[PDB]
Amino acid sequence: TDALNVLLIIVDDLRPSLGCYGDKLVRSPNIDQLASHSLLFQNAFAQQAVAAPSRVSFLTGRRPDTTRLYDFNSYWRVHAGNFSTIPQYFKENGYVTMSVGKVFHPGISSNHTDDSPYSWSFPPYHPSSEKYENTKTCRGPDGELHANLLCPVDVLDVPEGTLPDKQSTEQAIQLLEKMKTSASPFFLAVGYHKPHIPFRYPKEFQKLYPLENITLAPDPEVPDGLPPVAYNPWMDIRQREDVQALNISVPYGPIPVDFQRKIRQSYFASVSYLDTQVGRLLSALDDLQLANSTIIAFTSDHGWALGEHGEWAKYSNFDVATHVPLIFYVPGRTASLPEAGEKLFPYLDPFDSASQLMEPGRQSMDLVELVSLFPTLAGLAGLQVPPRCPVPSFHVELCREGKNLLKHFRPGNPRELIAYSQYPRPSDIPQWNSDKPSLKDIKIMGYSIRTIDYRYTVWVGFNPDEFLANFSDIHAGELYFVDSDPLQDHNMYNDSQGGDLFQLLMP
Amino acid sequence: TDALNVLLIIVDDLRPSLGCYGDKLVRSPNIDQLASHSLLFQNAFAQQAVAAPSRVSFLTGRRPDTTRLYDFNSYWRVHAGNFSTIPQYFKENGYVTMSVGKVFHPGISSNHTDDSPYSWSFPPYHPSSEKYENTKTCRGPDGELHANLLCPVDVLDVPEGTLPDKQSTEQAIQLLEKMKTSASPFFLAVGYHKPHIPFRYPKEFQKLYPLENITLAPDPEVPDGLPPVAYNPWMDIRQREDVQALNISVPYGPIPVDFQRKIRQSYFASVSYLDTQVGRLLSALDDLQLANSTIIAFTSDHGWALGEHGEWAKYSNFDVATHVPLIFYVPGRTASLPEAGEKLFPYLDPFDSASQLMEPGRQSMDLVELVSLFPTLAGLAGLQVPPRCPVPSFHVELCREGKNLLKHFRPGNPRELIAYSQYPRPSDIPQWNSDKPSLKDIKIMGYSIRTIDYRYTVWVGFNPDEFLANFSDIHAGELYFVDSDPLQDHNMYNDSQGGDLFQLLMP
Ligand SMILES: *[C@@H]1O[C@H](CO[C@@H]2O[C@@H](C)[C@@H](O)[C@@H](O)[C@@H]2O)[C@@H](O[C@@H]2O[C@H](CO)[C@@H](O)[C@H](O)[C@H]2NC(C)=O)[C@H](O)[C@H]1NC(C)=O
Ligand SMILES: *[C@@H]1O[C@H](CO[C@@H]2O[C@@H](C)[C@@H](O)[C@@H](O)[C@@H]2O)[C@@H](O[C@@H]2O[C@H](CO)[C@@H](O)[C@H](O)[C@H]2NC(C)=O)[C@H](O)[C@H]1NC(C)=O
Ligand SMILES: *[C@@H]1O[C@H](CO[C@@H]2O[C@@H](C)[C@@H](O)[C@@H](O)[C@@H]2O)[C@@H](O[C@@H]2O[C@H](CO)[C@@H](O)[C@H](O)[C@H]2NC(C)=O)[C@H](O)[C@H]1NC(C)=O
Ligand SMILES: *[C@@H]1O[C@H](CO[C@@H]2O[C@@H](C)[C@@H](O)[C@@H](O)[C@@H]2O)[C@@H](O[C@@H]2O[C@H](CO)[C@@H](O)[C@H](O)[C@H]2NC(C)=O)[C@H](O)[C@H]1NC(C)=O
Ligand SMILES: *[C@@H]1O[C@H](CO[C@@H]2O[C@@H](C)[C@@H](O)[C@@H](O)[C@@H]2O)[C@@H](O[C@@H]2O[C@H](CO)[C@@H](O)[C@H](O)[C@H]2NC(C)=O)[C@H](O)[C@H]1NC(C)=O
Ligand SMILES: *[C@@H]1O[C@H](CO[C@@H]2O[C@@H](C)[C@@H](O)[C@@H](O)[C@@H]2O)[C@@H](O[C@@H]2O[C@H](CO)[C@@H](O)[C@H](O)[C@H]2NC(C)=O)[C@H](O)[C@H]1NC(C)=O
Ligand SMILES: *[C@@H]1O[C@H](CO)[C@@H](O[C@@H]2O[C@H](CO)[C@@H](O)[C@H](O)[C@H]2NC(C)=O)[C@H](O)[C@H]1NC(C)=O
Ligand SMILES: *[C@@H]1O[C@H](CO)[C@@H](O[C@@H]2O[C@H](CO)[C@@H](O)[C@H](O)[C@H]2NC(C)=O)[C@H](O)[C@H]1NC(C)=O
Ligand SMILES: *[C@@H]1O[C@H](CO)[C@@H](O[C@@H]2O[C@H](CO)[C@@H](O)[C@H](O)[C@H]2NC(C)=O)[C@H](O)[C@H]1NC(C)=O
Ligand SMILES: *[C@@H]1O[C@H](CO)[C@@H](O[C@@H]2O[C@H](CO)[C@@H](O)[C@H](O)[C@H]2NC(C)=O)[C@H](O)[C@H]1NC(C)=O
Ligand SMILES: *[C@@H]1O[C@H](CO)[C@@H](O)[C@H](O)[C@H]1NC(C)=O
Ligand SMILES: *[C@@H]1O[C@H](CO)[C@@H](O)[C@H](O)[C@H]1NC(C)=O
Ligand SMILES: *[C@@H]1O[C@H](CO)[C@@H](O)[C@H](O)[C@H]1NC(C)=O
Ligand SMILES: *[C@@H]1O[C@H](CO)[C@@H](O)[C@H](O)[C@H]1NC(C)=O
Ligand SMILES: [Ca+2]
Ligand SMILES: [Ca+2]
Ligand SMILES: [Cl-]
Ligand SMILES: [Cl-]
Ligand SMILES: [Cl-]
Ligand SMILES: [Cl-]
Ligand SMILES: [Cl-]
Ligand SMILES: [Cl-]
Repeated sequence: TDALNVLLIIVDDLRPSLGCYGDKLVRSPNIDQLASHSLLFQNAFAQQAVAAPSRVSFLTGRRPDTTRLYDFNSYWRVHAGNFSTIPQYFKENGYVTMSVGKVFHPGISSNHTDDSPYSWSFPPYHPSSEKYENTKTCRGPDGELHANLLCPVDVLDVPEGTLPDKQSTEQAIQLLEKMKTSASPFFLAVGYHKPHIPFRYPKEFQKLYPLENITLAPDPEVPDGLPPVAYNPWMDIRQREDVQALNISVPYGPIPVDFQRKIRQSYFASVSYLDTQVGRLLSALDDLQLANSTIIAFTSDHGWALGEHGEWAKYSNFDVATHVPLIFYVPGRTASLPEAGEKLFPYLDPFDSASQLMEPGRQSMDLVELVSLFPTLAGLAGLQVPPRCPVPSFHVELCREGKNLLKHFRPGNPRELIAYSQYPRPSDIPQWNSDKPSLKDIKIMGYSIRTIDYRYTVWVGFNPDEFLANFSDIHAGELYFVDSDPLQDHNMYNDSQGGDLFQLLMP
Repeated sequence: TDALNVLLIIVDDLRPSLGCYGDKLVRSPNIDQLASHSLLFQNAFAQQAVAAPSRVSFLTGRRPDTTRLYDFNSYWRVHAGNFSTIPQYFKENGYVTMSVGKVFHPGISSNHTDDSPYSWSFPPYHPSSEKYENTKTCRGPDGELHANLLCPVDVLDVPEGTLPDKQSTEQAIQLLEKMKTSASPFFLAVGYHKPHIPFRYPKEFQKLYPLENITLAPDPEVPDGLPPVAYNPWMDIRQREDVQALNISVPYGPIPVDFQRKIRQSYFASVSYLDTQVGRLLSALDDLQLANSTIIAFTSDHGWALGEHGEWAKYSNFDVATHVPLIFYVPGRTASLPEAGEKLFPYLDPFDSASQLMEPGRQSMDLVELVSLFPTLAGLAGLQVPPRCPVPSFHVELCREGKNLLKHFRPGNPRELIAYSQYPRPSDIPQWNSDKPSLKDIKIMGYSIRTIDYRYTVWVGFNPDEFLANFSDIHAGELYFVDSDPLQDHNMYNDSQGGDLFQLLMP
């Protein structure tokens, strides 16, 4: 009897545009193969659709209103409370805990040291080539180098001759090889960068998605019923040279159709590129015979809009921005243990037109939240599940605000039917800082309820000095029905009275 | 080590107009003395403010939408499911279970046998003199007999020379004396009739409340903001001779001021009369030395309006109609065990101007529901608490839809902050059957949420054939704030958006 290892894979800005989530266009064979042996959650949502707030949230197991982190300019241990993290908890239980890539958000939100010395057994590894993502590293048709958003590259024509996710994969494999020697179990967090912007990927992956076979989003127009307060102006992508040359109006655009399809091409190519890296990582896990002793959690910190509602990027409460993939492989529970010389995660080449997305593994339609990642991994690994947090929990160091999802591997509280998301705004009209408002400039907080049936959102007055929401100062509301309006194009909040919330509360 | 006895006292139509609930006018010294040794719940509410629906609810531990009993014309075991009752459960655990007075509602709702043979050890006792309550038994100033609503009587001038609650008290005492012999513990349910109409009580109690020192209700007018659908026309009291002679308009009245004060006099007198009966019962319990081995639960099936909002009687979702008293005496837990020859419930005479309401015993402001009576008594008595019901539970015989209140004797689910009530209507405009609509005539169901902060009610379309509420067909709504509008005179539903419900759902 031993304790199970944990491989936590985090992808930056990855929406569930994956074969195992019903996407019949994107080629993600390696991730789909992971799902075939795993429990896949169809309705998992981040608590805020932006990096640091989401990562600090699900790494401490607390919600944004407990971390009080809505931008990226505060360290929770000083700002809110001495909250323990997932890797800190495993390390305190005899694990060797290791970080590769973007797990914590860099900077002050992790005290510039990836939350040292609490979380990790040694100073994390961050790939060097990431610092060239936003340099003049994209060679164009006429031979010059540019800082482009769409950046298919020959690896032999970029600085250091590599890409950050290839480095992370390589380093993760070496650490896996090392841990096969150690007597201690490992908790390995690998944080991949793509498909986060810019879309810098080996140019060969672009051939998987010719533009002729690329369509726009189903709902590229800005909906009439979308209140301006809920719109994010996607300002960061406007700074890239190729985007800047199109002279796209602020804040509503639209992006020219031809470039919209090019964005979707490069995003899809980056996903398939990401998928091969995951393939290499999981394949090495198989070769090392760790598949029967290692939990594998695969998820993302938030989604990314690709033209839906005339929106791009995250910074939103729409499903496209909050819906994330969430897959859990548990040796001998989500699948039969691998027998003699059996391989569960053999590398699959997206350039091979074969098979049929494999079969969908276990699936769950329950509404779940990233803030449940902490208790789930602690339970799946055989450790003590931290207790439920009181309200408030600024003074508690080890507790969880999310539910454990272990029951899903074999009394109806209404909150178990809800995935919560939120996002701040500095004003009602989209302006320069509406994507990523700093704490002092937040004046509105949009709180959103997502059920199997609808998304209910209210944009309410917010006081950043007292961290106080005023649910009597509702600036605007949104109500989208999954059955009739899955794309969320027809806001029904004005025609509503609140009977949907009453119904949810009524036993 | 032994099991504790249970004395469950139920009062028909008793609102918390009691000294131990802050009423500085009504004299209820014996009940207040029970409270001084008990845990008193300040915010307990029935699930529907009318007899059979409420009694079948809290006796089976299920809600009205599980019993599907909204009138008094169906037996749950045939109509909904083979639901077990509190006394049935105790009897199955070696208790002698006994019923005196109105515990179950008589008629088909209890199969005309008080739910025989499941609930009781022998056919219950019902006082004979109750059948004279609605006869010409009230002697008037000119010497004739009338069927009056206000019925102060000399006991020597009524049929059989007694009153139903005196008989019940006497019979309960005899059963207590008998059980002091038995080796088995007892579960004794005593159901008192007054202050249910008519107000027939020993006329001496009328002297405790001279009319000069009687005021009207604080809010005797019908509020402008009260939707007609939520108004009950109080038709039953209009049939009494003294009421009929005033020629009170239907359905809004008002009742003449002088008669309003007379109603309140007779109600208060009936409460003090009830209190002495409780005094006799509890005093006999003390004399028999059962105070250290007997749980005592005191409550009511619902309230009664005394002019608030121009309303009278129950059939309502207002606090006055749904708020009930709820007191739990637990030997050695809510108070120190009685030592040698100590008496905890000595009879107190309301005609003695002495003391000062005693001291308030333990108190709890948590919002609780009568449907929690089943699990609480089962726990307090040392028995296994039935499990929480699934949804739906028509097929389950033993389970509870309410929470156990044992924690109150030494994760925040929003439903633990709510007491639920409801009431049906046959139409929006008050009509002949708006007080007590029969199932087939129900077209609207008013669902109400009560928190520490507000009461939120929606009157929605209801289909009695499918037992289906349509929360998209809201006929009207109500929102009353406890802090600013404790009397519930200023409906704020039209100025509201639903942010109060959202706030309750948001962790
Ligand atoms: C913040 O907490 C860390 C570690 O918390 C540990 O785990 C918690 C679940 C709880 O059990 C704590 O009591 C644990 O200490 C603190 O780091 C410890 O600091 C003490 C002295 O300050 C030191 O002796 C320990 O070795 C440290 N342990 C670790 C794992 O680093 C830290 O001090 C806390 N910070 C504040 C400001 O309270
Ligand atoms: C947050 O980090 C600071 C600084 O971390 C130090 O410097 C980094 C570059 C890196 O090398 C870390 O490993 C270092 O610990 C912490 O402030 C330092 O705390 C130590 C106490 O161990 C003290 O000796 C130093 O003087 C401090 N440095 C400064 C500039 O004040 C700080 O404690 C960390 N916050 C928390 C909550 O742990
Ligand atoms: C929380 O909000 C309430 C309500 O906000 C008001 O109504 C909104 C629709 C919008 O018009 C706001 O600008 C309004 O202020 C605030 O209640 C107001 O309080 C002020 C000052 O006390 C008073 O002058 C107004 O009359 C109040 N309005 C109402 C409708 O009650 C309340 O002040 C806010 N609380 C905090 C702490 O900011
Ligand atoms: C309705 O239930 C009664 C009693 O239910 C009992 O308690 C429940 C918690 C559960 O444990 C049941 O299995 C128990 O029986 C049934 O009454 C019993 O009926 C059987 C034969 O029908 C008889 O042998 C038992 O002695 C009866 N027990 C009692 C206490 O009366 C009754 O049959 C059920 N009715 C229907 C229609 O299902
Ligand atoms: C509901 O009650 C009826 C009738 O109860 C009988 O008659 C009463 C006056 C009283 O004396 C009760 O104790 C009697 O049991 C039940 O119908 C009877 O069921 C018995 C089976 O025990 C059968 O022999 C009789 O013929 C039935 N009588 C009639 C008129 O049909 C009925 O079973 C009870 N319902 C439930 C769910 O228990
Ligand atoms: C449940 O209620 C909806 C909504 O009720 C409608 O709106 C109310 C304000 C009131 O005006 C009602 O009379 C309305 O019917 C019902 O939806 C309606 O369904 C009918 C028939 O399918 C259709 O003709 C209407 O256009 C619908 N109206 C809306 C606003 O959607 C629904 O039918 C009810 N469900 C059941 C089972 O009765
Ligand atoms: C929902 O209703 C609100 C208000 O009822 C609408 O916002 C109003 O828009 C008008 C212009 O048409 C302005 O003059 C008002 O000042 C606005 N009201 C407030 C409170 O700001 C909103 O446009 C409606 N939305 C939809 C989709 O119909
Ligand atoms: C997981 O599977 C591998 C290979 O299938 C197992 O490898 C064995 O490991 C033990 C010690 O861990 C060695 O003594 C054996 O020689 C290895 N090979 C075989 C064929 O057993 C590994 O033990 C498995 N892990 C667990 C926890 O059962
Ligand atoms: C709350 O609003 C509703 C509707 O907005 C009011 O009901 C309306 O009353 C008018 C008469 O003033 C009728 O002509 C309408 O037909 C009613 N509407 C509906 C949907 O029936 C209601 O009176 C308002 N209540 C308060 C207290 O202001
Ligand atoms: C409750 O108190 C009474 C009197 O204070 C106790 O009465 C005793 O009962 C036992 C058997 O039940 C007799 O043997 C004694 O003679 C009785 N008198 C005394 C003074 O003990 C009674 O036992 C108490 N009940 C419990 C459960 O402790
Ligand atoms: C688009 O897909 C179809 C279906 O396989 C394929 O035949 C066609 O060649 C694709 N388009 C291009 C430009 O390759
Ligand atoms: C961009 O467009 C605006 C008007 O839409 C025009 O005034 C401006 O000169 C344009 N800029 C460039 C660089 O084309
Ligand atoms: C009303 O109460 C006061 C206060 O005790 C008392 O003095 C007065 O006599 C009472 N009224 C009547 C009519 O007795
Ligand atoms: C009752 O009052 C109505 C008018 O308010 C009148 O028509 C009727 O005759 C009165 N009935 C009696 C019995 O006084
Ligand atoms: Ca991100
Ligand atoms: Ca009653
Ligand atoms: Cl990194
Ligand atoms: Cl170029
Ligand atoms: Cl596409
Ligand atoms: Cl009776
Ligand atoms: Cl007379
Ligand atoms: Cl009064």
